Amino acid sequence: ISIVEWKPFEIIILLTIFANCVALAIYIPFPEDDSNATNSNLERVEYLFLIIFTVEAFLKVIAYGLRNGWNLLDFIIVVVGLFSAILEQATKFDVKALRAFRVLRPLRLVSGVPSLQVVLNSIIKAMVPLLHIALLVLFVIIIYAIIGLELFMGKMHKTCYNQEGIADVPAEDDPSPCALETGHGRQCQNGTVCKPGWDGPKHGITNFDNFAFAMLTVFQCITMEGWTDVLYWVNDAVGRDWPWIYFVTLIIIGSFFVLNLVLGVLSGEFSKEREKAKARGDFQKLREKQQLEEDLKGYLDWITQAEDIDPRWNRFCRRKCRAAVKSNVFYWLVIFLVFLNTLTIASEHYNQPNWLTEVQDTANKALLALFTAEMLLKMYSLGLQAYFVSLFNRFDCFVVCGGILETILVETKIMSPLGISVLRCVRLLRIFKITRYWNSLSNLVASLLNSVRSIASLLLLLFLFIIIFSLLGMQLFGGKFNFDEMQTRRSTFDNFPQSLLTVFQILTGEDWNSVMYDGIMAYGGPSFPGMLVCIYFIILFICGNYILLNVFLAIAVDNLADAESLTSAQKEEEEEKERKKLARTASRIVNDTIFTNLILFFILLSSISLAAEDPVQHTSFRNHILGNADYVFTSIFTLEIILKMTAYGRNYFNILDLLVVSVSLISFGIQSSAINVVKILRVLRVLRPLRAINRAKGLKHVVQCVFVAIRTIGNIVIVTTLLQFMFACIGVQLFKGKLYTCSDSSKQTEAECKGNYITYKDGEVDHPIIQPRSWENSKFDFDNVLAAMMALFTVSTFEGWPELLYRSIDSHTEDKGPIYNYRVEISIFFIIYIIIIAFFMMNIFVGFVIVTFQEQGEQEYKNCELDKNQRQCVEYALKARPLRRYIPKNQHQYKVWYVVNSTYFEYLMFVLILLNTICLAMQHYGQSCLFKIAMNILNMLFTGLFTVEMILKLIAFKPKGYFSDPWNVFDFLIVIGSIIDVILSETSITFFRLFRVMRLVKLLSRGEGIRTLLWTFIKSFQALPYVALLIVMLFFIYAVIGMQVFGKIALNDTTEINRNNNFQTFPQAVLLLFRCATGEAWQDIMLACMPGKKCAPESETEGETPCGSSFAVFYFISFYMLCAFLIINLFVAVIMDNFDYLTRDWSILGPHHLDEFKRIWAEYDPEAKGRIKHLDVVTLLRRIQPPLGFGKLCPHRVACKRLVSMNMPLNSDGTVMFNATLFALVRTALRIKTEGNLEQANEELRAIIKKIWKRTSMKLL
Ligand SMILES: CC(C)CCC[C@@H](C)[C@H]1CC[C@H]2[C@@H]3CC=C4C[C@@H](O)CC[C@]4(C)[C@H]3CC[C@]12C
Ligand SMILES: CC(C)CCC[C@@H](C)[C@H]1CC[C@H]2[C@@H]3CC=C4C[C@@H](O)CC[C@]4(C)[C@H]3CC[C@]12C
Ligand SMILES: CC(C)CCC[C@@H](C)[C@H]1CC[C@H]2[C@@H]3CC=C4C[C@@H](O)CC[C@]4(C)[C@H]3CC[C@]12C
Ligand SMILES: CC(C)CCC[C@@H](C)[C@H]1CC[C@H]2[C@@H]3CC=C4C[C@@H](O)CC[C@]4(C)[C@H]3CC[C@]12C
Ligand SMILES: CC(C)CCC[C@@H](C)[C@H]1CC[C@H]2[C@@H]3CC=C4C[C@@H](O)CC[C@]4(C)[C@H]3CC[C@]12C
Ligand SMILES: CCOC(=O)C1=C(COCCN)NC(C)=C(C(=O)OC)[C@@H]1c1ccccc1Cl
Ligand SMILES: *[C@@H]1O[C@H](CO)[C@@H](O)[C@H](O)[C@H]1NC(C)=O
Ligand SMILES: [Ca+2]
Repeated sequence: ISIVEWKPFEIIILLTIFANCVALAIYIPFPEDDSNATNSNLERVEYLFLIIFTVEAFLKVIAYGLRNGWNLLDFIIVVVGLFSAILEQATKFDVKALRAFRVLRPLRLVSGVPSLQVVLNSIIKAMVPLLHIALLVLFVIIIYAIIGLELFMGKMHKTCYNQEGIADVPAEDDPSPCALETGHGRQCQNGTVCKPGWDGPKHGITNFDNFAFAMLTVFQCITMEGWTDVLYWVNDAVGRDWPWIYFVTLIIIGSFFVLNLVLGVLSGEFSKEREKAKARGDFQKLREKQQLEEDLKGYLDWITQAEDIDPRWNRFCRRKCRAAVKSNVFYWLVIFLVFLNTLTIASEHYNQPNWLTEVQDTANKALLALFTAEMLLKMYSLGLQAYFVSLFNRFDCFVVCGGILETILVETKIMSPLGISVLRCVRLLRIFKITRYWNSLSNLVASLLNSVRSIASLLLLLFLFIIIFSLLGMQLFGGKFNFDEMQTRRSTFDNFPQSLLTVFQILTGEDWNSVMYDGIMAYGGPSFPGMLVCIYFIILFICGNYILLNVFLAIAVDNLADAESLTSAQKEEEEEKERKKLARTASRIVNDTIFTNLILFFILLSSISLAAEDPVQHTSFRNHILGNADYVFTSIFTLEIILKMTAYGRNYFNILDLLVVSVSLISFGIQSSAINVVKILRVLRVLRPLRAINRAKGLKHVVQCVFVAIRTIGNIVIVTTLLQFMFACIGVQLFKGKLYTCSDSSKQTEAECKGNYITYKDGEVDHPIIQPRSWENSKFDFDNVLAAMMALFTVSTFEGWPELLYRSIDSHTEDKGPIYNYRVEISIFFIIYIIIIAFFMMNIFVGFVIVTFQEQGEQEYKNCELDKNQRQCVEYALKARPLRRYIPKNQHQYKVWYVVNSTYFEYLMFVLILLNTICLAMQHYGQSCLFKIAMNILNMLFTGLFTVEMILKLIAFKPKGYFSDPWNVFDFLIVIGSIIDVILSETSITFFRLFRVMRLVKLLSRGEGIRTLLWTFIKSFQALPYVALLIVMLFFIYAVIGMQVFGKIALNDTTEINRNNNFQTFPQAVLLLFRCATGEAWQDIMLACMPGKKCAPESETEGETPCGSSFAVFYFISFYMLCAFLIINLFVAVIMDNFDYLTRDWSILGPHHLDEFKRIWAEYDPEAKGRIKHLDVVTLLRRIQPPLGFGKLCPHRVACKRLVSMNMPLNSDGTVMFNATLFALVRTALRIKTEGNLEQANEELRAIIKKIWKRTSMKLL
């Protein structure tokens, strides 16, 4: 039977695997044991599949006697399938729920394709460096869960219950936590009473009652999805003073810092893989392919036209054709024609005038005829096949073929695909050829087409992952999202396309918590067995985001690096060609230092001044001080300019200072129409913070760097804008005037949807309510191109995109209402737009920033030998010294010191800290009195033990050596906050019990990997304090502008501008901007800031709803773009600062080995000094790590022979000093040289390396 196992038997089994995957898609999970005929057949087909994968595992089992992971998966799948079938037939715990193993069968499609197995291994092998970040995330989640347990435990269980009973939550359809008259949170007021006893904001799922519930809430907040909801619930529960310190800090630490770490590690790994695969020379094949194609058409056209110069009438037939295409006039004429085609395509809109629809149909045919004629003219003058040779010419040929195909229909339906004339806009991308960077865009496309095979493999593995998780979700939650609620969920797992859409939505991370809550309630509620189903959503989110990162960052980084290398090589070749061609043919106190400062302080004070204004109250005593305080502030800057204007006559920042001061001074007057002009020059007062530039060195540097980066990435921005415009045109064709709906679902026209109709509260037939029928459009529609660009932008931001998707799926016909699930196949448009724009273009932009930062800097060309290990080795050897030990004396201190400095004591206290953390982690809601007393006494016992440790280590280490390790002063401050915590506990303040949790960081700061990673990234963050000052300034400026513009809108609890979210205070405006930067409901806030809102009663006819502004669109879009750009800039700057650690190659010698050697050497020296023992070398050569020193070889051997053979410094037997022997060890480890090269190293170290300050007098020999 070992004969038929290598023939296409293995392809027969592969086809069997594909038909057990197209039978798990056809399956429809019906609610409550329902079925149909297709399922009745699929059972028998699965029986046949089970028979086949059994006698095929038997042959391999009785052929080779289960070791490989894939064959083990085969075996387990087969056995559980047989077990499930047998148990199902016998019973004809849940029986049918054991069929979830059948979704592992598609995982075998990569075991039969090694080409997919290699990319799977490449994706998997990048997980190992991220395990440290995973551990850090776990620790942060645990710490914040315990803090939330200690802060908000069981404080969100009271809602308004009305003053007639406790029937059910008579506070809107979305009840919120409240507080009593003795509380600080939200007050119900009017005919309501804040009565204790209530499930929770999300049916009791979102709260800090338990440690598991707190951990789930913390994870959901860290994923940045629905964290403002939790923050606002906490604000309503306990108050609006100190939950922002919790939630904002959690968001900053666990979402931005962690993302920075992940991006840095992934970029370092990708760079290492690139530098390892470049040695093979894969770039050469791409390099040699471009020049072979450049000379191809350059020689074929030479052959072509030489035939026409002749020796039938081609002399008067061919010269003009090739002299018109290359005339530079045909180029511009074709560009103008394409511009006209774009003009007529983009002029289409809903309810257009009847003349426009005729103009744009006549012009379409005319331009189609013209472009076909031009294509035919070019088709023969440059060879029929040589015309096909070119890249963009293939695009033109395909566009013409498709246009001719779709313009002759004129009888069939759905003419939306006829608008492939929009891809003709890609042909005008030759406008880059006239300008620069055309060799940077076309090189990118060439690299993409060269690597399309790996691109397809990477995109297919992601599709397989999505298919597997969609099948698993269809099995788990299929036909279960059917509860008694009146509204029907749209994101369900009922079908295969619906499951695919739901899994894609969860992968994008938008409203994934809603699907998680739906899945949790489908299995009961917040209970131990029911709520374990959230593991599916957690794993799906984490793994999908990780896979998307590893795919779309690898593609972008590799392709962009290849394109940049191609461009650099091409530039070098052009330089060499044009050089060799030329090498032959030719042959007043304002200039002070303290003043300046004092006035950059005033500038800071002036910036602080206008942030403290009152946005809403026009007249208030606080503004009396501030309004008259700016008067004296403006005088100082007015005096500053006059004192300077005499010195000279002008730069570009004195212009800005003048534009500030003159505007302020004229604004002091104005009078007359003090409504419009004042409201412009009052918001023009946001330029004062910008005066810190040119007055604070470093701010100017970072601003100039950001401007250079903008100028570099403008090409990618332009290409993304072009693609967005094309997709907007396609969407306008698809959904023009189709996204209208009526409040009454029974009317499908505007004329019908008129008058009143009866609604029922919660669908209770006994409670009818009259409401008016209204013909409404979608929030973001596709009526015209401008209305579609913004809808696509909001889709790309992953904000409210499922709502638009499910609104577009129902649309069927212009001017008519929706139909449930009319065109589910239209979701491919949104999927493709998200993949191309929100996933590929964004990662291309980030990789472009990374590459343009990497090719800057390191290209300083430090070509004074000394490659990228030895400079660091030499500087470390120069900057080194023996360390201290402090070995107790008093012969009594030694005993306690030995006790406290052992490893067993350290491990014992680590276990004690773990036990204390576990004790803190089980403070549930509704605990009994015995539990509380036991917890109190256990906390007392732990704090006593830790005081005992502290006393032991003041003695052992003395009161000077204790407060020397910074881990000790932090420990000292922690426990003293626990001793006096018990003092105030028996007779409150919640701040003092948070010190116990903070002690868990000692466990985190014990592994050499996480410690080094965190330390290096923190140092890189500290070393760049202005890249974050840029974000701070942007936030401040936009907060002030929002306060001035939208600061008067009313706080309506049913609108997105309310008590928790508003512009009425600088902290509140900053919090709103932070929430928008996270991207929570920024589109909803923008729509709530549009003009026509009744607003603040405390500001003072014809003004019914006169406030608001149409500036909101630009405000909220520009803020999003600028915030994303600046955050990416900061991330890449930190990554490039820390890039040395991210690409380390730990196998080779590194500074960590030097640190270990120093820590081994430290104990043998009583002081720093530099005096050693001659016999100490015996243990020195044995204690060194073999990669750093020598292995398990005998001491008195060639190791000692070479140690003594080297010319040591002319010292005594043991008076040689530490840096000398360190340099000797580093030079013997690597970069070895023959005798007589000492002077070469001596002269080299004083040229490129830092100054020695004549401190190497004894190190010369
Ligand atoms: C899809 C991959 C990860 C393999 C499948 C693993 C999961 C989906 C499988 C393996 C173990 C299975 C569970 C084993 C036991 C029980 C308890 C029973 O009362 C209901 C079914 C239930 C709850 C099964 C549901 C499906 C299950 C959780
Ligand atoms: C040539 C390309 C790049 C740009 C094309 C711009 C022109 C054709 C487009 C862009 C925005 C369009 C407008 C968008 C919306 C409106 C409002 C309404 O009254 C219908 C027509 C009108 C006024 C459109 C007319 C055509 C329009 C002005
Ligand atoms: C996502 C995959 C790859 C890994 C996670 C496995 C998931 C799907 C498995 C592991 C544990 C499982 C749960 C274990 C126990 C129960 C309780 C039972 O009364 C209903 C099913 C339920 C709630 C299971 C649902 C499926 C489950 C959550
Ligand atoms: C580094 C720089 C940008 C920090 C700037 C901080 C300034 C703008 C912040 C910090 C503290 C803030 C104040 C904190 C509290 C209040 C009380 C509130 O009822 C009105 C606003 C007011 C009076 C704030 C005004 C703005 C303020 C002074
Ligand atoms: C790593 C571990 C030890 C951390 C802490 C987890 C344990 C101790 C936590 C998590 C889940 C918790 C339980 C979950 C639900 C309830 C129901 C409630 O009415 C009484 C407490 C009780 C029974 C909790 C007791 C403590 C508990 C068992
Ligand atoms: C500089 C960041 O701008 C964005 O956040 C973009 C989003 C939203 O960010 C994508 C988050 N996934 N949506 C659209 C479509 C974009 C646009 O209109 O380009 C002009 C920009 C963008 C701009 C330049 C380069 C890339 C991108 Cl993605
Ligand atoms: C704003 O709040 C008031 C207070 O009850 C309410 O009457 C009004 O309807 C709200 N505005 C809107 C648009 O609903
Ligand atoms: Ca969201």
